[PDB]
Amino acid sequence: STPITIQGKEHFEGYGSVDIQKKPTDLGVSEVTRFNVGNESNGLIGALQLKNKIDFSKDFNFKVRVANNHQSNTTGADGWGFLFSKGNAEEYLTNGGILGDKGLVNSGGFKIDTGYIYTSSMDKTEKQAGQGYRGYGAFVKNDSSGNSQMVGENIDKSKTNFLNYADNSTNTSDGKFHGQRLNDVILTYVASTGKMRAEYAGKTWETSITDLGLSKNQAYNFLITSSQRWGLNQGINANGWMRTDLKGSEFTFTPEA
Ligand SMILES: [Ca+2]
Repeated sequence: STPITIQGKEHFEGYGSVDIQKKPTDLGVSEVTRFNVGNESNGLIGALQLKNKIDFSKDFNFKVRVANNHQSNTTGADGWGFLFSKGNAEEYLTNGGILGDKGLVNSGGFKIDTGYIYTSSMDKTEKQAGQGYRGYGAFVKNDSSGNSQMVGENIDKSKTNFLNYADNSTNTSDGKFHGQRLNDVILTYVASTGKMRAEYAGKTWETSITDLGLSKNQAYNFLITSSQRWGLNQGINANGWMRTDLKGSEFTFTPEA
């Protein structure tokens, strides 16, 4: 048992609709990994699989740098799904994750929801419908049937999952959250409590891994996932780029022995 602390795209295998974007002038870094490129009739689907499994007997702390597309919540990406599973990126490409109503079984994780999916009953309850980069953050469980259900709670004073995933700011160094700019998603797990917490957009959420359907005596794949209009056979209309800087991200955990 030795924790490792790692940074960089070389610790990930990319699968599906992912590439490198060199010198994104709108984001202020050397490069990002970019989700939701090209055009397909059944939409776009991508994952990064961390090359090591995570031992859930031990704590982890991740800091993932993500920028959401500056796009309406019906032409852009479905969101971010930070997903823990025994399932792997190839099965994710075929089966889906945590950004709709169905995906990979007995899995769970944290979503930044950036796409209003008219077929999604979850998007209705969370009032995602409307103009104005309307989104929400939540932990999601996929049960033994692959059905996606929100779990855990928002634990900010505000006690809502709603967040604006982008804005029209021309003053992005003003100290405030600009969701179209790179921002920290902090995912922290403490083995001795079973608590997983997500921090993003100044907001905080918490669940137990038992409420995610995961177990402390197991090692899991970790997938950074995105999808754009995936499964709506409405094709792709627009740029839906969901971009992450893996070099400026940092992952501390105990890999599977
Ligand atoms: Ca949604």
